[PDB]
Parts: sequence; C-alpha cells; structure tokens
Amino acid sequence: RPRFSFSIAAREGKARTGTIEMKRGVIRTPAFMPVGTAATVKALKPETVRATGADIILGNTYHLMLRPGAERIAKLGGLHSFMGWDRPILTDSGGYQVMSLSSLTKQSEEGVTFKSHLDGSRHMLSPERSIEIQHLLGSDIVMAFDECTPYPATPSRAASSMERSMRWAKRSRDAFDSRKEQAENAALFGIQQGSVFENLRQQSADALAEIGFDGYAVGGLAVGEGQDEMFRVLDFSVPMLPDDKPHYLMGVGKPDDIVGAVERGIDMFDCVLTRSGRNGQAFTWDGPINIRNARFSEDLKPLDSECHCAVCQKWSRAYIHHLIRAGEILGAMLMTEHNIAFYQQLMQKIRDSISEGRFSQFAQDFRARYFA
Amino acid sequence: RPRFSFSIAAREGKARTGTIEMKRGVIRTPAFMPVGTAATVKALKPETVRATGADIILGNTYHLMLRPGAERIAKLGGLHSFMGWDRPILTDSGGYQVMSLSSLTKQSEEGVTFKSHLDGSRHMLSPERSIEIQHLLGSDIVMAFDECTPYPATPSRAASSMERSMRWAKRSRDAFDSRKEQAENAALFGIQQGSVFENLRQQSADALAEIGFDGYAVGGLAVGEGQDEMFRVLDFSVPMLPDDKPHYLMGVGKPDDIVGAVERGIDMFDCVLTRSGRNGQAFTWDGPINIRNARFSEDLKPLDSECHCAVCQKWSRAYIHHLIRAGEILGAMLMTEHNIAFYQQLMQKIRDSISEGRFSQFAQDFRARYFA
Ligand SMILES: [Zn+2]
Ligand SMILES: [Zn+2]
Repeated sequence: RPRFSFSIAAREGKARTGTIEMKRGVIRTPAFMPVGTAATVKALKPETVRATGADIILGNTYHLMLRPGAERIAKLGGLHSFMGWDRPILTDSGGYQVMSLSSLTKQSEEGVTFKSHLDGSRHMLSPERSIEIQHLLGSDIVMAFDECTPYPATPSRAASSMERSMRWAKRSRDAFDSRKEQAENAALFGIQQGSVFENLRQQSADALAEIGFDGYAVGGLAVGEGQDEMFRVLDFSVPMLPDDKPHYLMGVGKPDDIVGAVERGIDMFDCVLTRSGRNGQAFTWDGPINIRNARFSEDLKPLDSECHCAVCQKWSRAYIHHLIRAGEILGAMLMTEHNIAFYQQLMQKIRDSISEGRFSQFAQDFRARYFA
Repeated sequence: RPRFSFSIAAREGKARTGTIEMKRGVIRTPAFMPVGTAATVKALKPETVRATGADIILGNTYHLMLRPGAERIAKLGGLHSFMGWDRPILTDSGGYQVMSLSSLTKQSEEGVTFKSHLDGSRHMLSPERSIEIQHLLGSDIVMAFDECTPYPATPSRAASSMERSMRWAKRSRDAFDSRKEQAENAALFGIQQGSVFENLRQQSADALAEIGFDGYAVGGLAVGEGQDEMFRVLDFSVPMLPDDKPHYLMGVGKPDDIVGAVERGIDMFDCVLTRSGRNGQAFTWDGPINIRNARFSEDLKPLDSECHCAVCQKWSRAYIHHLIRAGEILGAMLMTEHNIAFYQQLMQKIRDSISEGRFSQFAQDFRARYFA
C-alpha cells in the first residue's frame, strides 16, 4: 500500500469522487470523518464507527496533548493502538482549539503559549511542536499548523494571518520532512487562508502549491459567515488549489453544507454534533428532528424511515425520546450511531451519484425533500 | 415452553444449580440479573448485555412508572419491545425505591402515596397497582408488593411490617391471578420479611408457602447489616423457604456476597454498581481496582488478565483510565460491559463448580485470590 495516492475516478462539474490509498486503508471520497476528541468518537466503540461506513476519523491534537498527553500516547504505542482504531486518522494541528478553548494565549511568530482549560497548566504549540505531537500520536494525515483568522477580518489582518500561516506552512513542511518515519508513512496537508478575499486566497494557494502538500484544506470558513458567504468564497477558492490533490473543508458541516461544498470541489469533511437540547437532534432525509420533542413520545417509527443503520432497525423514536429525556447514556449512543450512519449514507449517495453522472439531480432532489 | 419450570440439576451442600424455563427463555441458576433502570441497562445495548452471558435482566417499576409511564409502555407494546430485550425480565414492585428515592410518602394498609423525585407529581402504589404496572410492562417475573423494614428494626416494628407484607403478599397473589394473561404467562415471587429475627422469618416463610408462589425472595437484607449478619440471617432463613422453588436475594451484591449467598441456598441476584469515583471500580479475580488511580495511566494490561470479555480483548487499563478520567461515555460503556461480563463469568464458574461437586473448593480458591 502506498503512503498516499489520491485517484479521481469520476467527475461532474466541480465535484469529484475517488479514493485516497494509505498504508492503513482506503478512504472513499467525498469523505466524512467522525471526530474523536480525547481519543474516542463520542459514545461509540471503533467497531461501531466502522460499521457506519466511516473510512477515517479525525483526532483533536489540542485535547490529546492535554490528556492523556502526546508523549504518553507514543509510549503506549500510538493513538491507533491506544483507542483501538486501525484505519487512517487525520489529526488537526491543535491551533484552532487553542484559540477557541484555552485561556491566556500569547501569540508570536514562533507559535502560541496558552493555559490548559482543564487545570491552568501552561503549554505551547508551534509548527514544529504541532508536527511533533502529530508524529507522537502516529496519525496518518497531519495538518500544517496555521494561524486562524476570525470572521469578520479586515483585509490587513487577513493578509497578516495568511502570510504568517504560509510561513508556518513551510515550517510545518520542513518539520514533517525532518522526521523520516513520519515523512515515509504519513501525509501532510496545507491550509489555505485569506478570509473572504479572493486575492489573498490566490496568494495563499500559490504559496501552498509552491511548498507542495499531499492535500489542501480551505481554512478560515464555517466561523460565522453563513452558508451563502461560505459558498461564495468556495466558488473562487477551491479552483485555486491543485486539482489533483484532495480538498478538505474543515469543520463542515450540516448535510446541505456538505452537498453544496461537494458541488464546489470539496472532497473531505468533519464535524462534531449538544448544548440546549441539541443532543436530541437527529438527521432524517426529511430534515432534522429534535427527538426530545413531546410529539415523539409515542412514535413507533425509527428515527428515519429509510436509514439502514442498526439503530433504525431496532429502536423507535419513542424509545430514543425517552432515553434522551431521561439523560441515559444509551440515548447518546443510539443518537450518535444513527447520525454518523446518516452522514455516511449521505456521503455514499454523493459518491454514487457523481460516479453515475447524476449528482446535480441528486443535490436538487436531496434539497427539495430535506427542506420541504 | 412452559410459563415457569424450575429444575435443580445438581446440588452441593445448600448450593444448587439448575434452570428456570419460561416462555421467553431459559435462566441458568445461580443467576445474576443486570439492572435496567429507566428501560435501559446503563450504557449497554441489549445485545451487549446478552453477549456478557446474561439470561434475564431486572426492570425497576418505580422508575418506569414515573418515566415513560406504565400505560405508555403498554401502549407501545410492552417493555421488551420498547427497549429491545426479548428474553425474560424480572420487575421489582416499586416499593423499595418509593421509600428510598421519593418524597412526602404517606403509608397505610392500602399502600403508599408519594411525590415523584423528578417533578413532585403525586403517585400511588398498592399491591394491586404494583401488580397492574408490572402487567402493563409485560414482565415475566413479577415481585409481590411488600413493606420494607429498615435496619435496624425493633422486634415490634419488624413483626408489624412482616405481617403487613404477608397481607400484601396475598393481595398481590390475588391481583396477579385476577388477570388471565398475566397468570398464564408470567410468574409471581413472594418476599420473606422478618428482619434479623428467626421466629418472624419462620412465620413469614410459612405464610408465603401457604399462599404459594413461583419463587421466594429473602427480603430485608443488604440494607446496612453487613456481611456477617446477612450470612447469619441467611443461614436460618433460606432453609425455611420451599426447597423446590428459586430463592432470590434482592440487591446483592459484591462477588464475595454472591458466593457466600449461593453457599447458603440462594439462586438469583441483582445489583447496580458510581458516586465519588466509584464509576471507576473494575472487578478482577485479584479483587476490585479503581481504574482512575494514577497507577493505571500507563498500564497496557486489560482490566483483568483472564477475563474473556470483549473489553479485555481489545483495550488496556491505560485507555480506560483515560476515558474515565476524561468523563467520556465510552469509559462508562467499557467499564460496565467488563463488570457485567465479570459477574456472568463468576456465575458460570459457580454453576460449573456446583455441577462438578467442587463448589466448596471453588469458593475457597476464589476468596484466597480475591482477597489476597
Ligand atoms: Zn438510522
Ligand atoms: Zn473483561
């Protein structure tokens, strides 16, 4: 098996379907990656994650470096061994969660120092340390460490963080290449920045292509801009990236965001789905429902009428309504398994429709029903 | 399949091993029943409960009557259908949890009225209503509704509650027999009371045998008396019950309590295992451990070195330590699956040793290692 081979089997418009072959397995694209936070995909055994159809999961570097610790995971044999998932794992860089979750952050050209949200202990990330942590975890796809740009951003601030991010992309590339075992067995993705600005997006794409990566994320989106703007930025941004490498839209998203992003050339996705009753949200082909709603208390139908998942085979809305209202762990288990299965079924339908040259029709039909 | 047939295949001293055949399946005895509270065995799918070796689970009437409601469960097809467990279910009467968990209880010869601990709504239980709720749930083994005696109890108070409980046992018997579908398909167990007093235990056994039940619980124990006293009371109490019916020790218990209770003629057990870090307790053949302890943070061995469960096949102490410390749902899932599997392996070893005429040796060996 190669370290990394992305092959495009079929195209329709800007959409593509294909495979990434890696040492630990094949990833079918477009792909949805369930998110493992602290070395677990919430409420699911790895076998259950695989049973939903997932080919790859995401691990959060920030959480892992705090608990149990990167060096500790390495001592124990790496993240795959530790958590019992033997297929590919993509790790993020840790940078975003430092900005969103940690306190007392000091930022400079060298990286960021910060206080853990768990115990106030002091930590550091930098391009070099982020790549090192991802090496210690043993992940298969490594994300370059960048500097996030908040939305909204002025052109000056967006340029500055894009420029810094490109300097850090080169540092990430060299750090990754400096470690033989990592360079030979893992892949490295760069992240395009530039906020909503076409010229900065172009400069960033050119800088990243000059350095050269195995894949390219469109960074800096899904941070408050809303779908119309996100799509507008994707419209000009994705074509700037190398066509022959995967395009990853980090942290996206709701089913309709995924479909529209695939229409715009995105191949990979991840997101986590719980505040204010939101743990009760279940995806259906007729749109989301909140299973906590009293209207489900006696509803004997499955979460979704067509879903092939094990939860829909075995349990009713009424039961899952009860479990979630009662705060039972099994409620979280069942809801998560169904929702991730639903996402994987969505991705399968997207892949099949692109392969069959009927993705535009699929997208129209999907929207007409999902938003009816 | 018969409604109920208890057969004793082998004996050693006061210990017995055998089977209860019921319409929904066979229960191997001595049996451990995992506890389903609000229509779920915590953190486990029913298939996983079965995979541990469980033949029957317990459902808590008090919790079920409050949420989702007994009538609602009946409308939805009964508890087995609702939660997806198709084997036997024993339901308790609800009386104990009314006393332990509810507020504003008023007690009389007719039953008990009480305020729900969930929302302060007013409810009632009585022999008749308890039997009716257990009918609406569709359980296979129904417990007579009794009046619990706190420990310690004076002889007068223990006699009064025993006498009331025997009157309520007769009411429970007649209520159960009044409902054709229940009488034909389910079994009814009576509960011996009398606190620590031999004469009251004898009167209670005689009253229950006169009424006639399918099985007999030794009630009123594991309520603070400690193991020596519990065993002392079992020593004289169990032989008073009909030999040819199952003997159930409700809410017991720790592995050593189970072994000693089987030595004294008990055939059935249940208990729930979480306060003050106790969710971290894992059973091993070398005694319990608390997986939260820092000594496990890098321990690559499974929870128990010999356990056949799926958790011990796949994950280390170090990983489960991390999950529990991190408050992850998967930690609760794995710990519960291992602990219930451990209990079922204990019961299998007990059954096999009695069948092979070497239970006394097994008990000695078990204790010498478990308490080393
Ligand atoms: Zn489903
Ligand atoms: Zn185990």
